Amino acid sequence: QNISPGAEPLILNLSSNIYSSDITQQIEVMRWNFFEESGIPLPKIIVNPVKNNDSAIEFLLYQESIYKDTLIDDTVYFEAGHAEISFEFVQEKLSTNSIVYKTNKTNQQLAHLTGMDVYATTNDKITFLLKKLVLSNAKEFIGVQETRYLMDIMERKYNELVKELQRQLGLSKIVDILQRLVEENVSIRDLRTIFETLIFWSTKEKDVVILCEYVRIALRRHILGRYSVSGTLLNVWLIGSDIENELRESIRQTSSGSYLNISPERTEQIIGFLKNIMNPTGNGVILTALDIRRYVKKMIEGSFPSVPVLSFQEVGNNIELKVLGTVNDFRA
Amino acid sequence: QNISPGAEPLILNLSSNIYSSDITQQIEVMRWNFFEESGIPLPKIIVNPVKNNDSAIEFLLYQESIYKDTLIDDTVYFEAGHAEISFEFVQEKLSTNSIVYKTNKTNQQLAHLTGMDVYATTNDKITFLLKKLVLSNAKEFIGVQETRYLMDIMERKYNELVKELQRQLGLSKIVDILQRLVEENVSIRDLRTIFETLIFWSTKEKDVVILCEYVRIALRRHILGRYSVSGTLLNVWLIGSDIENELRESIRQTSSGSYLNISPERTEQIIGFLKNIMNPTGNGVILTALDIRRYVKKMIEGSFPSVPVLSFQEVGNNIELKVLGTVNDFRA
Repeated sequence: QNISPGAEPLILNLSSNIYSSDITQQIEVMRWNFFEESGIPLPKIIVNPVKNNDSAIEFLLYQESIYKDTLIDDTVYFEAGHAEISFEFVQEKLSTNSIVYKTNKTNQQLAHLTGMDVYATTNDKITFLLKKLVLSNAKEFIGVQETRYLMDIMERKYNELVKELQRQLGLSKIVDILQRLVEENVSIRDLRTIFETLIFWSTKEKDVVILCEYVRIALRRHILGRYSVSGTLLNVWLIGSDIENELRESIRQTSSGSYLNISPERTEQIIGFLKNIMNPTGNGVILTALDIRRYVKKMIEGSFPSVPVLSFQEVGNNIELKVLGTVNDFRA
Repeated sequence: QNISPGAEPLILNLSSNIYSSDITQQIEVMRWNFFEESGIPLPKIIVNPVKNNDSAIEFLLYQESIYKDTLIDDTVYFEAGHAEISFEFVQEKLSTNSIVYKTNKTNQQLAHLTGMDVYATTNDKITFLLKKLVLSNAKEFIGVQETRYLMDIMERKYNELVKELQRQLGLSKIVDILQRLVEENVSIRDLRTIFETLIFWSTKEKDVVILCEYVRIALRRHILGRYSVSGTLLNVWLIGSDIENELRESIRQTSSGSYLNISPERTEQIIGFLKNIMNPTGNGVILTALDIRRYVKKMIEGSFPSVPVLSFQEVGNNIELKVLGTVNDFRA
């Protein structure tokens, strides 16, 4: 009777039809990869090799189900992004907006013409899909224990900076900022730059937006790295005064959508224009001079979250940039 | 899974095609040289002798790539600065503005007519290029741990001064100043002069610019040494009232470019005039009476960062100085 997990853990209802310790190991791989990848450790997901699943695999977020389906390895998930990608590789949306390239497992001869290495098989699909779900479902993980833990971690790196931040900014300040930074899925693997930044900057600035924008600027090299395909910023498109015109001007201190939003019509019209997407493939980059980039993120949350963003103030300074165009219009 | 480096280290993706412990040793040499050279210790760069690099060498700044290329020792990097230097010795710019004299490795007979000792071979190129990249990429390293460390270091030298500074100015004050001083790559090997200076001066003055200018004056002998080639200040050129006229006058308390900048046109015009560079070789020295020398540094960041600067208030007092000229004009 005395069942005492307190908050419940992360559980994966893997079909027993598959199950191997290999998966358990793959999770360990994924977990540290997350540490590597984004600089963020992952709690262990418990494998639950449900005895009779018909290859159904279900993930439970302590324990809300997030995802179900029958993993039949007759399809693969091939996110090469290659020009050959077509219906043959259906680009399915996950709730996280990870895009899942469902391909015919037997169309590998096409995959062969490109990065066939991501032609996910049973085990890769589990791993990849999980990444596309759980790592993809970022920010959720950045809670208080996690942050404090991360602030205990790296004692050896200072520890005075670590402590100054504790002594001057405090966890609420820090947690807020980190939570905001992970929105762009910034890989925090150099937490210290953020800290080095913040201990000076945040003691002066109280604006949580600039306090992450400034930081993004400090981390600009990373950010550029995230999108500098082939050594230059890739697919860069400009959005400007169209928004400034009403929305900058109608900045209200109210943090709501109303912070900027004039009316849903302004928003709807902007989205209409967004349908005339600057990037027809969605492969970035919304370059714009906004601290209120957050709101353009909202602009693309409806319905094109797949497009990465960058503020103009974050622009690679004299960095070769592939400007491809501007919106034909976002004025109305 | 529990991968716990915290902030990631400095890694050099050296081709295995080269690799020898000699390089590891050379790094140790470079590291203390940096200590000697600039008075600043260097963290160790980890050698990563990538198995199959085609002599590609890539440096990762925890771990942002900074630099890649194929190190083929068929070229050398000869920064003699000699009059013979020509296309035969292509003076390539690194992002740091270190200039890299790519020469034909087989044109050593020209190098022979001058300081052939810097005709960098595989190992020297690695070392030299790294210096031209990493030491060249100064200031980044001057963080909190580093500063505090340096302020623990030399306990034996006072320790009261060290402590007074801790007790009166504090790390933010000190760190700021040090970070500014390293902008001119001042060799801090006599940190105590700075400290001896600051404990009095900074307790009165709150201007971070003068608080480094004053210090530069205190360190004037060094500074003169940096550029007193052949016993006199070399290639000295004067820039004056041209700037004072609008920019001193349009000092705003705003710390932005606008602190001085009238308009980008003023800036652009000044740069235009800068194209009519006072020193046709770029070999210094911008002599001018400015605390706002920082802004002339910005003036030459676009696009001639290679030229060293000196404020008039920092001028060698009755020190033989090779005045060669003035700008023909920076008035507009």
